Amino acid sequence: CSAPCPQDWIWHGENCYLFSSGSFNWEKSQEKCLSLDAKLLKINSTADLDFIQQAISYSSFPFWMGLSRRNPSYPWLWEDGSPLMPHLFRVRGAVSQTYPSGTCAYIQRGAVYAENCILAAFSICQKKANL
Amino acid sequence: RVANCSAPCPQDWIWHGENCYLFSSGSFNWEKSQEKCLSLDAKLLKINSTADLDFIQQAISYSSFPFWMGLSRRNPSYPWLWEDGSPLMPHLFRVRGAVSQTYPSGTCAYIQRGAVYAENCILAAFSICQKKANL
Repeated sequence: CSAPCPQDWIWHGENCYLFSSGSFNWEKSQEKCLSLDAKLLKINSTADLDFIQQAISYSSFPFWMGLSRRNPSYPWLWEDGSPLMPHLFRVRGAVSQTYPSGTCAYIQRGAVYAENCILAAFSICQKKANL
Repeated sequence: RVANCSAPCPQDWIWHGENCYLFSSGSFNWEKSQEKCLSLDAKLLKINSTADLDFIQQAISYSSFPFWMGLSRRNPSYPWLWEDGSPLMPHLFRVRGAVSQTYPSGTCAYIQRGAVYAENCILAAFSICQKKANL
């Protein structure tokens, strides 16, 4: 019998969540979550969103999530290739620009924003809880 | 019903070492913060070991907010005491700031950016609850 999640992670529902130790571009953030046998945050419901905002309520830092698109002609997709479900959140910020390395989304102050993927931000990683 | 595999800590809490921690999601005065922890059969944060301090320092490094702990001083002529009635030891930190007789309900301690400060207990801050992990 093992714990649902490792020490320092937050156990919520079927998953475990962790804030990254550092601030890096999106690709490096993706790599760092993978190294923890995890992936960047994927929001499947408004319950997920509300839990995340509860958890980052005390931070003003922007946190990358696993949502990105190459440019505005591409829909937003999660790392696993699934789409952003409707009625979860409206992505604001830099949504009309095209960046050499794509556009990625981060959550900050309870909202989701588009930004150049080459910029640095902390991130939230998640993995399945051992239940 | 005896559990088949009891988790060290409940959902939404963070497990570190011997304890479980619950970070608030809003700012409230000390009494309300204390009540919240008590309602969960827990208590406000008590930093009693270097492990506790290191964990809290890292967890709050993502924040500029103040977090109430379970340490208070009734007034200047009384000592700092944890909720469990034990005294504040001098090993981990000193409480910086003012302890005023003009405060209506005593002086309370919060941790912010790693340092611990005194403040009027009726002001609002985030807080951290703590209880023993089921190991």
